[PDB]
Amino acid sequence: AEWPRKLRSQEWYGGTSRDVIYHRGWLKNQGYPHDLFDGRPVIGILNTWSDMTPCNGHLRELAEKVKAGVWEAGGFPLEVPVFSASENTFRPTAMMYRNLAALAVEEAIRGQPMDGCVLLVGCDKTTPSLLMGAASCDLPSIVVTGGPMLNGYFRGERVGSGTHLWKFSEMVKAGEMTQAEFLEAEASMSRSSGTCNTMGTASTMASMAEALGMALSGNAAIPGVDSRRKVMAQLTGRRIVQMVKDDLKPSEIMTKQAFENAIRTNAAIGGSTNAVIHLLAIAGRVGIDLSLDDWDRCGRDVPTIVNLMPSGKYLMEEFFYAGGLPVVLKRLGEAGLLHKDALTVSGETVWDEVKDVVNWNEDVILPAEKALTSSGGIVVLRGNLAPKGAVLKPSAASPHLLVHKGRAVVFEDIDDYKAKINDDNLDIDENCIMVMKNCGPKGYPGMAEVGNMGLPPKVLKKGILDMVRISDARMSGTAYGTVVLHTSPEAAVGGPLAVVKNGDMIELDVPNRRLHLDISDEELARRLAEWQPNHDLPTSGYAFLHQQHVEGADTGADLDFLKGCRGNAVGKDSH
Amino acid sequence: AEWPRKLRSQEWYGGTSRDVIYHRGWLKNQGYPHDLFDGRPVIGILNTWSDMTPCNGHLRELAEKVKAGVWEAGGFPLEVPVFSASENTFRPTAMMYRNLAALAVEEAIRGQPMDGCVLLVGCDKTTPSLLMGAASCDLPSIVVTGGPMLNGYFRGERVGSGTHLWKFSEMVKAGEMTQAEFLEAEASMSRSSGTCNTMGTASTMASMAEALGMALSGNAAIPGVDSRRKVMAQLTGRRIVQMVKDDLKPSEIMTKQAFENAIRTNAAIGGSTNAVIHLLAIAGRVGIDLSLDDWDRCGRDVPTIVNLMPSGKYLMEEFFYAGGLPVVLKRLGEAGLLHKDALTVSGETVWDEVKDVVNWNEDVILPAEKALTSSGGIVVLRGNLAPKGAVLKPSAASPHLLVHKGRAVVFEDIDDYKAKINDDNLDIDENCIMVMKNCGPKGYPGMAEVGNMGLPPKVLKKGILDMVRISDARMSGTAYGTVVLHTSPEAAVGGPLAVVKNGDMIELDVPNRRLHLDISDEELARRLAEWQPNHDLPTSGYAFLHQQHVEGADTGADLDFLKGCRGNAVGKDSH
Amino acid sequence: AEWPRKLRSQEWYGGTSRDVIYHRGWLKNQGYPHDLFDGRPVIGILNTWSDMTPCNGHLRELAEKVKAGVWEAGGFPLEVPVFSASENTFRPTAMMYRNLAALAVEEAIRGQPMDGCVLLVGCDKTTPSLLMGAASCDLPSIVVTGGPMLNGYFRGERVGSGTHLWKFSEMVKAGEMTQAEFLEAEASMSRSSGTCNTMGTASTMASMAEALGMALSGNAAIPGVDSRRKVMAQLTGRRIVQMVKDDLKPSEIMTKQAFENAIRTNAAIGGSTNAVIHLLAIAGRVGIDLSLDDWDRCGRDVPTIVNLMPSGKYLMEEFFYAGGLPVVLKRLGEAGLLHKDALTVSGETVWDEVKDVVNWNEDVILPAEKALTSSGGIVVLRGNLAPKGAVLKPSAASPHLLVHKGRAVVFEDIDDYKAKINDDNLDIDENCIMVMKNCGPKGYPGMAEVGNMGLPPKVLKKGILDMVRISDARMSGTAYGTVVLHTSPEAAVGGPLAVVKNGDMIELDVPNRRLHLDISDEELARRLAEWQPNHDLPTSGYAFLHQQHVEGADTGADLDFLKGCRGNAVGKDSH
Repeated sequence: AEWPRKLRSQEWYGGTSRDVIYHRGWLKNQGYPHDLFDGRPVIGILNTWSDMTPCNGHLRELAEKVKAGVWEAGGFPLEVPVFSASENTFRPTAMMYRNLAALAVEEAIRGQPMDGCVLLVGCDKTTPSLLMGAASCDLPSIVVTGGPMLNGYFRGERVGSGTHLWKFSEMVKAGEMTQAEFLEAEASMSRSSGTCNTMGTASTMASMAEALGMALSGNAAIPGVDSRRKVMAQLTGRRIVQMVKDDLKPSEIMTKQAFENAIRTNAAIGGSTNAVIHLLAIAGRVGIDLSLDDWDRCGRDVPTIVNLMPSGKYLMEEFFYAGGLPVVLKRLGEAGLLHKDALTVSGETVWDEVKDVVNWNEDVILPAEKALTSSGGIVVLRGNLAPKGAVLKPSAASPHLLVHKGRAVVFEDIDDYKAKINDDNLDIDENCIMVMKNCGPKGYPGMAEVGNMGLPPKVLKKGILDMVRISDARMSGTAYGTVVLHTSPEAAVGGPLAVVKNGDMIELDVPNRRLHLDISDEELARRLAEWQPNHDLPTSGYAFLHQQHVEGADTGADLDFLKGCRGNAVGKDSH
Repeated sequence: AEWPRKLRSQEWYGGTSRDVIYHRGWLKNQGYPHDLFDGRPVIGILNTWSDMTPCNGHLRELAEKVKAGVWEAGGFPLEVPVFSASENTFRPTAMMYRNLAALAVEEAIRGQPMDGCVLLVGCDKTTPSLLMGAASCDLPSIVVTGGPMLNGYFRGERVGSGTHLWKFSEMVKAGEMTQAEFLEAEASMSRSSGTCNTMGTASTMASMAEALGMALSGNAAIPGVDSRRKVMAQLTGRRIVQMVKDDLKPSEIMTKQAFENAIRTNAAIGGSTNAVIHLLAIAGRVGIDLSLDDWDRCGRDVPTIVNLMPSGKYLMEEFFYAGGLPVVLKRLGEAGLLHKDALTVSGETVWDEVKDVVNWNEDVILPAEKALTSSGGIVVLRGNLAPKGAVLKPSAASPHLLVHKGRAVVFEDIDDYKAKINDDNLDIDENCIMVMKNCGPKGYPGMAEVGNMGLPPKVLKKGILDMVRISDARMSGTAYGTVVLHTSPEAAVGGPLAVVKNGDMIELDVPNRRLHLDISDEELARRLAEWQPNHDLPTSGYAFLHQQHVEGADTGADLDFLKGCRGNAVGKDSH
Repeated sequence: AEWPRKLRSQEWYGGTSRDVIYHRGWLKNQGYPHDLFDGRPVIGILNTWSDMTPCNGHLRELAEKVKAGVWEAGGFPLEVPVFSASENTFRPTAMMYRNLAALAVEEAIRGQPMDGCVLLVGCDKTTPSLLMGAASCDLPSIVVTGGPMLNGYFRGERVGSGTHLWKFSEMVKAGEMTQAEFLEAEASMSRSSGTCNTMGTASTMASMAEALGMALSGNAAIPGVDSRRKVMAQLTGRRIVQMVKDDLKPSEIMTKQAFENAIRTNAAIGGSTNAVIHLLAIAGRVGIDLSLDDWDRCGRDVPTIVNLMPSGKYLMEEFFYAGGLPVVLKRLGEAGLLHKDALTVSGETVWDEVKDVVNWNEDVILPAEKALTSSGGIVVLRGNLAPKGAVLKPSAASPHLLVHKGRAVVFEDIDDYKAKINDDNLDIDENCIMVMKNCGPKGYPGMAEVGNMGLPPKVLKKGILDMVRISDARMSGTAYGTVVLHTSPEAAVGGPLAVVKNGDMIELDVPNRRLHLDISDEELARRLAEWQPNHDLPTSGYAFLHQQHVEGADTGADLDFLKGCRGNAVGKDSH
């Protein structure tokens, strides 16, 4: 657009109206000079900091750096704290509140006088929610990631916050670790401010925001306690004042090329399984028809070149010294797998920003021939047990179980699981297939991170660490093993997964992308008619709003009345 | 109950197991000693501070005082920012987002491991929302009002925040003031951190939070920049620890009698018309049968003894030095208009706290004989034109217009107001009735503060600043005049207000509580079945959800699915 | 003593009377409840934080943890910023202002109503100064070291803060590196908040503060950005309350034995040559007869078992994960080189705290056989050239140059160095001795870090990075080489170092402790009585006061009128 011009904040603060004197003089009570209401870009800094949100604990001092950058560039920074959904404190799960934060963030952008937004994000659900709310207003926006934690060291051993949680949870069931060790290692597993140090959900979405071009280059892997995270914060504050002037909207950046670049960036790093839902949700808010097919198309024939847990061996620290994500984006461009013309928040193309970077560690960002998997893209398993969709993370999955077929052990609820697994009075062998239902959106409710079902000790005691597992739930970004997620439609909405009976047989074949229940179509309609809903239904509250209006994980698990871009039209005067 | 006991927080941080090590160890990365997770109460400090809400600017500093007060009593203080909506920024109105805040404040209390809540409020819409949320969970809660601003002096003369905005707006249209003299005062009205220095919407709801017992005694009047507000916050942090141990829930405090004292106290202080809605809406979250009839009942024959603007002369400073609210409540106990037995968050009763207080200024807290107005309680006007209800502020109205009967001059919407009222040609005089429609919870939308309609400049120049104004909207607590408000139900829902037309006559009676449109009920009932809404409604978003599940002023303008205390019952585990 | 009792703070805030109401009521304006002045200990939190001292940048955040730790133990925390001098900013040197800080830190403890002191230190000159001040008052005190930086990685290779600055400076003069490759590393060396990540001047003095017992156990090694530094600070705030009640003064802790463990521990860690001066200077403020002879005595035949730079290989991170200082002190107790009886601020003994600790990395905390150097204690070299003293760092020197004897090449002042050393023509080879004068406490002035003289580029290009360097100055704890330092007394005070001239030969012997200039004592004693200072001295200011009352390295470079504990005896009342 053409600068100078009248910005949307001048409806509040510009003029000599009675309503303007009401809005301007009220903000002046905080000690702002008169010329800050002259039309210069007002920048809202959306901070998800909270003491109940420890992966955002350092985000408050980062807001100070953003403000300085906005001051230097001639803007007007204002800090706006928003709903902070974190999976390490919320219950039943932080996922049921992701759209609530997206709803709250949206109304906090449209109703308050801000011309541009800085998204201070960090934890799992912080990044997508603020991207859902900001994309629905289409104001110039930019992302500042909090950063990962430092490497957890326990007795001279590298420990990943998240992956080593499950790994030690089995070594006490299989009989190789005292719960004291599982407790003495608690204080050393998480020892800095930031999110997980594995390629978990927060580390994945931090990379997704950069591959989408919504964050400055290199924002993904800078540790939260690193100095260059504070430099990134102040330079982001400088630029958002320009993005408001040049009118650089999320619609102009998050294009179909950007969403595709993110899907391929997800395979190269071993991205979390949750990156599918969140990218599908953000797409619906912008206007891009991203189908779940686009994940299995762009994800295939793309190797995982990043050697980080859970799929690998190192943590987010070594990923940053090797060069970070810009090295991964160059390696995609070197293989003809990158939209080199995708515009970024910097005004440059994604290629122009990463074409001249160096890989400082080939043991971390591996060469292509030494990748963890020749095609580690998240696969989609269309079939009859999951007609709408089902996903699997191949990089962490066992190679021989990807083609497997066994006897179904069934759990109706998570309490069914959490009662029979520990009981040594069940027919369960290493070649079985655990199946849980009623854990999707409406099921759990909210869809929880319980897809990584723990194996029984009688299987773990032998020395077996992976079994095929199917659920309509999710799992942590730090999880591993052969696990099928997003089994849509879920059980608690009338899906074939709800009528899975014990003893039955399931076929798993990743190559042809088929998860099939070898049962005649005639026996479905009789199974699918004696099914009566079982999940806990809420009578009122926000759970009622979620329940009646949440969509399916094959479409982003959004809220049906929230999908799309509503715009940032300045509302009518408050007086 | 029995202390010691296991609180709801220990469901997160209690003992061993994998889920707890994921919860406790993830929070330890913010530098917390091990013993803080033993079982001592975890106190969530809900802070509505925001750079965008300047009536709350000093609350970060207040939060650190509450933190110190929780460390001293052996607690665990944690700050959790919540959604902040204030009338001085949000558009179209901050009332449309009141339920959104109550929605988020509810779900942040239930999902997160807080044993007790501290409600850091200040602005107009922050006191009810955090009560509509904390009561819907009924967890131990306490209020720390931010504080009002200092008195604004303009050229040596006293000036009220907001009150002198509607007073200088009309003085400009009457030729008695220049817009340039209005601009010069813009920076001298609001000169400290806090809310309006009158008995406005934010000063009223701070008083109710004390007459309801939901805050400490002597809490609604201390200026936000006074040092004794920081003492109030630090001691309010000590009490909530013992409150959690003793399980001092809002249901044990906000009784029908606790509300009864507030409705009467709203008369004695000259409170706003928005305390009606907010007390009606808050009542549902506690499960109490409040009503517009309970307001007229308990409010009738109670005089306003506080001489603050807009009803009187002085500002909130003089009120504080005069003694504050403890004098006004003691004035109602020595007069037999107060339930002295009601319990407060302090562990003592209302009378036990307001017993030995002195009135250090009879010019401010006036005695019975010199009282401002005979019957100062907010009145409720039943009638054919408002069968669901309508309210009026008696202490600020003109006594010669309470029983007026004149021509009706109609404005279809707010745009039909702000286009004709400043025309030289308009069939309106000093005796006409100003009626405006489509300004309710579904019409504006959000029920805005546009009730105090500015008179025609041709009527102001004669020398009169009061005409009967009838609207279905709200108006600020700083507003004045013979304006009947909350005309439930609004126009776009088929209320009989929608059928009024130019030339008609309206009866207004206050001691009889009769708001009457005298036409043939035939002519009425025809216009009802013949009227149609204008269509053009939102098809998605929160503005869509509001248009569907919201209600009317007679109830509390709440969302229908949100009433009722849903309890602090933890859901199920996250993993 | 007997708790409860009246502490020195009650002389200010005790009881009634006019002086007290002036003291107590004047502090209440910051929002403090009444009961905090009853008698509970007032804890002054001396914070050396400054935007100018980046090795202390995170101390404000640390101060708030100490505050929380004092509120919990029923104390009264108050933050008092003090003078901060760090080598990375001050000119001509931060040592010239060390006594100035100790002067101000002393007078802020005596004059102000603090019962106990918390010493928030971090940078090089902040640990001794706040000990030289807190001991001169001998009020209950405790140390909270800020913490070292994270390991800096440059192109995948490890890099030491400061150590790789003297290593890349010489590699540039030897043609083995470019100044542009030196500039690129500037931002990858220091990337977190803290001091040098080597065993530098600030990491050494943090270790001494723990071997002296003046800090909690496991306090010198935690990285400043590690979460467990915030736990260390919060618990250090609880202890000082009980420390004040029990009257646990530094005189009861910093015994001759407590110093004796530190002097030996300085060997085991590979400590700096500046721990000598700072322990010598600190000793006077406690009233203990330390000496350069006590250093050679207790340091002789103690090996450096810590493999950190500049003496070894790794950085301070590996030291922390290896176990830290508790392993190094336990290694001296199981070897019979430690007074296990010494008391610490924890209420337990050194052995009681370092008893059950594990060495999680024998490659870092090396065993006796693989130890770095045989006798690693700092040596003291008596002789005709240095009758008052001279020190050497054995673990960093070249073993083939400890017994060198070659030609002396003299530089009159530092300007006479930085003008000839980079000339193609200079009569110096690999066997000459580099001697530089006028760089002591009165010569430079301030005794700067210029001992590690950069070799001539014509000698570096042969492939040798070590030549015998003799100077009366200091050098950083990150420095390396066969450099004899602290050549007391300096030149401008008539030390025999002032008479050395080109062509002369110097004997250096370390196992015999002989630094010898072999000329006719006639030729010596003549040059003494014939030499004159250059005049041109300051005529006013603090640089004048320094030139008069300062001393030499053999004593502690203190101001003469400053030695001795003057007690916490309150003066007389202010009114």
